[PDB]
Amino acid sequence: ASVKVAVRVRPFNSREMSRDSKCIIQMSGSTTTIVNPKQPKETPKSFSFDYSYWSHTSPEDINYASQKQVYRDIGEEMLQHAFEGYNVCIFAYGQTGAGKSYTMMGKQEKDQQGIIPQLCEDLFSRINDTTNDNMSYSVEVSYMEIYCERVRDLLNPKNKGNLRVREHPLLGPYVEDLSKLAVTSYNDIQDLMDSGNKPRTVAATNMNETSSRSHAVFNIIFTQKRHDAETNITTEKVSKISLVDLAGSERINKSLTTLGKVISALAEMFIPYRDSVLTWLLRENLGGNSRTAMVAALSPADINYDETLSTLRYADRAKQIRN
Ligand SMILES: Nc1ncnc2c1ncn2[C@@H]1O[C@H](COP(=O)(O)OP(=O)(O)O)[C@@H](O)[C@H]1O
Ligand SMILES: [Mg+2]
Repeated sequence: ASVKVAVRVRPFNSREMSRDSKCIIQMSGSTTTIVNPKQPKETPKSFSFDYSYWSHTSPEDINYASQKQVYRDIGEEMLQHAFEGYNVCIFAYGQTGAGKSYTMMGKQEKDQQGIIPQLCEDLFSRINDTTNDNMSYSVEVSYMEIYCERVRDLLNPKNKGNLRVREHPLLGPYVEDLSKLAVTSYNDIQDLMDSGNKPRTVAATNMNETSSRSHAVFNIIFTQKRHDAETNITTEKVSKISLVDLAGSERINKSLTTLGKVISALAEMFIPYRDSVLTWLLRENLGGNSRTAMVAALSPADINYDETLSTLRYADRAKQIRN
C-alpha cells in the first residue's frame, strides 16, 4: 500500500492579484510543471503524481477540477478501504493560502464542501441504504488542533488545559480525555464539525481567522458489527479515519518540520516518530497499517516559486512511501 499523492493549483487570490502575479504552474494529465520567474531561461521542472488537479480557473471551465472530482478521486476510495476494514488518512500539506482547508472543509455554501464534509455524507449515506439486518454500525468522531505540541479538543471548549498525548503500553498513542462522540446522522456530524472549525485558535496576524500554525485532525472511528445468524456472536470491524489540516509550511512548528523527516525517511526506506506529536498520534496512519494519501495544494502565483516548488518536492517524496 503505497501512499497516493495529489497536488492542486487554486485560482489567484487577493494578494496575487495586487502584485499582478503571473501564473507559473501548468498541468497536463498527471504532471505539473513549475516555472522560475527569476530564471525564465532554463527549462521548467516537471512532476508526475497520482493526480495533478488544475483548479486555477472556475467551475465554468471544462477542465476545472472541482471538489467533486477530488473527493470522488481519493475520498470515495479511502472511505472504501475504511469499509473493507482498513484504517485511513488524508492530509492537506502546503504553503498557507494555497488551499489546504478549502480542499478539506471548503465552504458549505453551495457545493463547495471539501473532503471531510463529503466523506461523512458518503459514509452515513452508505450506512443507511444498507437495509440488511445483520449489519449494525456505529460512528464516533473526534476533532482536534495541534498547536505548539499542544492538543486542543475542538469539541469541548469547556476545557482549556492542553490534552496529554500518551502512549499505551499495549495499544499505542492516544489523547487523554479527548471527546469521542457517537453520531447517528450526517446532520448531527455536520454540526459538530461546524463547531470545532470555530473553536479553532482565533490567533491574529492571520486577520483574526483560524490561524494556521496548527493541525486540524478529524478522526472518524467507524465500527461495523455483523451478526451471525446462528451463533450469537457479532464480528466487529473497526477502522480509524483521520483527516488532517497541517499548519502551513513556509521555510518553527516542530510537527511539520518533523513530518518532513519521517516522509523523507519513509521515502528512503526506526523514525523520529516520537520526535513530534503529530507523527506520534498518526503512528500507523502515517507509516503503520493503513492506506494514506496527501493532497498538496499549490499557489499559482509567481511570487510563491520558492514555496510552491518546495511543496512539489515534499509532495514528490510522499509518492514513494509505502505502507
Ligand atoms: N480550489 C479552489 N477553488 C477556489 N478557491 C480556492 C481554492 N483553493 C483555495 N481557494 C481560496 O483561497 C482561500 C484560502 O484557501 P484555504 O483553504 O484557506 O487554504 P489554506 O490551505 O492555505 O489555509 C479561500 O478563501 C478560497 O476561496
Ligand atoms: Mg485552511
